[PDB]
Amino acid sequence: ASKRALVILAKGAEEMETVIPVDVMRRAGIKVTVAGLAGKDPVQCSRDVVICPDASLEDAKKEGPYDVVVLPGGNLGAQNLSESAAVKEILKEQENRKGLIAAICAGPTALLAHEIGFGSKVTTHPLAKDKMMNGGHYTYSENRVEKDGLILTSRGPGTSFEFALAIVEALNGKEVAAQVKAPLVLK
Amino acid sequence: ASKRALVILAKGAEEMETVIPVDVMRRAGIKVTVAGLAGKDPVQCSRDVVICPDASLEDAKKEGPYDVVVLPGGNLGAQNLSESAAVKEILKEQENRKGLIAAICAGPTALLAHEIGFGSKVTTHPLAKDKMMNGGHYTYSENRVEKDGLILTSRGPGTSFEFALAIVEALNGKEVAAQVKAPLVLK
Repeated sequence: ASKRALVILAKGAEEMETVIPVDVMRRAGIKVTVAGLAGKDPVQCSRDVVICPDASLEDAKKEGPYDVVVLPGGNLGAQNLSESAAVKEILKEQENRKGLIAAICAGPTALLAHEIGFGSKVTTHPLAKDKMMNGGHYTYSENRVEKDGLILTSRGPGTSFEFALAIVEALNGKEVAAQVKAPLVLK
Repeated sequence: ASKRALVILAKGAEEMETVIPVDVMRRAGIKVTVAGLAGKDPVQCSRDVVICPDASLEDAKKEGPYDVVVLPGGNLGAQNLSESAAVKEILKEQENRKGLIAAICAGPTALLAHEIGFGSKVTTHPLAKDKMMNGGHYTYSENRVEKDGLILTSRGPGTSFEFALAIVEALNGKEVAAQVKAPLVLK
């Protein structure tokens, strides 16, 4: 049976960090739902790319649970995720069921806001380190992708392919990740 | 004055190869227009990401000319570009005015269809080589980004950041490209 991913898409999300994981995960045969935080309407991303979600977050929740919940970055997008009670509930439930949570760039700071994954090793965009580290609840890493059990984090647009393939490996295994990687022409 | 880019977005385009150049070019202060080949309506990309264009191609043409015309890949998207009389006209006019044309993955095969840039060195996705090389009108390269004067080509999703930064360098210079690159966290 196919694995399933929930990608939560908020206004101000980094569109590269949204699309690269969605696309790579679909290449891996994962069933991905792009869920709009605010509803079903199109979402204006950080650099003004406009993406139409597959469903509202409200509706997508009803169709869970998911094998991974993915949080793109972009500061404003991450702040919207951090302020959402709906996201808090989704992430708490995911953590409670021992499911993977993956977050990139500023995205991990929503884990902090929602008190998710404390005691894990994490990375973030360099500029988001101090926010993420407020209180010392995580241990910081400068790895391009960090995985400490069920908390998977990464740094920026330029680590998005590595982030997405790490999610693929975690869900579908190393061989599928390698097969998906080769046609991408990564260095 | 700001440089301007036209990104032509067709059904079946590779969404990573669309969004990465749009986003990186906007980071560089280029004024980018995402133009829908088919009209103003949302565009279903190859891996089902749905992007709302800024304008129809018809309307965007009226607002030219552009410093660069960018052709994403995705086989079906590239075929739609190759079949469009509108695209033929845009690309012929761009070539006639000695403006940059940039194409990635299967995107360069639309240059072949429209008889653009013959006698240039080009690259493509490896799987698109034979299509691009039908007739021997170009010289093939395996460089991740190839630039032969005003024809700039690249290979795949995994070369999209290098492609976009090459466009930035060509329009705005090396220093701007370097400044835009650093916050991306590329390897």
